[PDB]
Amino acid sequence: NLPTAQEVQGLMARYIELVDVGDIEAIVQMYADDATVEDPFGQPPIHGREQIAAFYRQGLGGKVRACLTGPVRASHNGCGAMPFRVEMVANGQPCALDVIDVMRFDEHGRIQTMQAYWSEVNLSV
Amino acid sequence: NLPTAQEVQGLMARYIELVDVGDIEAIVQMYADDATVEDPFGQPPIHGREQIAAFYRQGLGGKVRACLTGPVRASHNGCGAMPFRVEMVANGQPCALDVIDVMRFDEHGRIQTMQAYWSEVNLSV
Ligand SMILES: C[C@]12CCc3c(ccc4cc(O)ccc34)[C@@H]1CCC2=O
Ligand SMILES: C[C@]12CCc3c(ccc4cc(O)ccc34)[C@@H]1CCC2=O
Repeated sequence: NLPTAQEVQGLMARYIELVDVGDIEAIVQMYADDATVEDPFGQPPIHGREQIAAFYRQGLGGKVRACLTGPVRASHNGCGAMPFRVEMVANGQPCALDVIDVMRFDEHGRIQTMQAYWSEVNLSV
Repeated sequence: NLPTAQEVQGLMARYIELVDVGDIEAIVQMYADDATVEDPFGQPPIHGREQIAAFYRQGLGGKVRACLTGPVRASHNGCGAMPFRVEMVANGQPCALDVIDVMRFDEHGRIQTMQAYWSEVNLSV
């Protein structure tokens, strides 16, 4: 909760930068050591930087680009939400996915929890 | 959870239509009889259609316009999130607010919970 609303926007916007360039290790470092990731929201949670790193590597190493599609909405309790689009190549087929992540940051300015909202109704070829 | 992902997008997009025209009674009817609203997220929850109606009337009757700024992100468990902008007139001063609502729908296709993410860093004159 330590991050102010402006710090949240900055942090979350940097995250999207990292996913865009694919700096997996830099992304894992933004998360708390024991953070949880629910992506897509509804699935079972992923816990810990090791698992998170595996998750991101499995999804980024290949091909994948991402960018904010609107400003970052931030609350005053270290929480935030942002809209963005991901463009990837699915086994030859060019694809895009519109997503919204809700993140809760801890007192050290690290991501404690992340939830990504999307399903195939958000996929587009 | 009854609503499919496509039904979620439709429902949430209709909600924004209702806020745009200001049909308060129609908006209250989209919510479950005992739904809770947290707006801005972080504040104490509002419970029940009576309180919800008061909330919406206090905020809409005046002046206020709203519209989706991106597609609706929907999961498969009756949950959804959408980005939108609200344009209002603050005591003479024209203003806009970028928001993201996360909604959970119940088995009857009604909104059980709504959380709006935003703060003054999202306000713009
Ligand atoms: C893995 C993936 C690329 C990146 C990505 C996806 C879904 C949600 C995400 C949420 C994030 O916060 C960062 C990256 C992704 C896609 C699912 C299908 C795909 O190719
Ligand atoms: C009340 C309000 C107009 C409508 C509105 C606001 C904030 C969050 C919202 C979330 C909604 O899902 C629907 C409408 C609003 C503004 C706060 C300042 C203002 O003028």
